[PDB]
Amino acid sequence: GSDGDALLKPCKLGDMQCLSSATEQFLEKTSKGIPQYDIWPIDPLVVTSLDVIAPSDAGIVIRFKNLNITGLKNQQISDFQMDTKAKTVLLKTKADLHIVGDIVIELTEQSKSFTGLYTADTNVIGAVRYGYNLKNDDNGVQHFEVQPETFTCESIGEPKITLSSDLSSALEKDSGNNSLEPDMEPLKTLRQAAICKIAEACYISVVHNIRASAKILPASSFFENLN
Ligand SMILES: COC(=O)/C=C(\C)CC/C=C(\C)CC[C@H]1OC1(C)C
Repeated sequence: GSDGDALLKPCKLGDMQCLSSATEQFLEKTSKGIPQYDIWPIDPLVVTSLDVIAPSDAGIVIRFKNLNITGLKNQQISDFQMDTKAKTVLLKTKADLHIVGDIVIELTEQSKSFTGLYTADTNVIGAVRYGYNLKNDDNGVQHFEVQPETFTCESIGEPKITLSSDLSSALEKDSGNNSLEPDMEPLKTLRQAAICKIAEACYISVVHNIRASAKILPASSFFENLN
């Protein structure tokens, strides 16, 4: 990652150009993850495993493994709302996410299981709501209180699903589509629950990074003035 000449800087409130630029840059640096700042990587982002249930029949269970998600550290903030009167910050991010890893299709109703490769590429637009407060740490420095954020999926643009020739063929042949339909289920979840779930997993990493960082730097570090 050829990005180490910057990580975080003071921005003005209401400036979607400064704030957004900060989240993009900071995320870009932490994208590699560094144990020196208690920051985990998120680009590329590998998932040792990712289970997801399908409401289609409450029996289809898709368990992904070693999922490679790239194209997030360079995301773009779609919207953001900062309220001091309520100390709340709701901002949504959108960017082309590329997932590449394993996928296990365990049918509880059909009493079967499958394993293959899963490759998806599409834009993921999700909204996150988290509170923000200002309190002096145990040293006397006004730190930044990062409340528990909340994931809120919005859209996924054009979900481009791409399963291995063995898996994709095993599904289309198991359902009778012969072309594995996108909205035929469990495929429906492979583009909805899959994308959404993945986004959440990554959101936890990015959030944690900022949390630990706020412990090393004050609030002013993020905004030129928050009081
Ligand atoms: C999802 O993106 C962010 O949280 C980052 C933004 C809006 C730009 C940089 C500013 C912060 C991380 C400060 C937000 C506030 O939650 C604290 C306490 C970190």
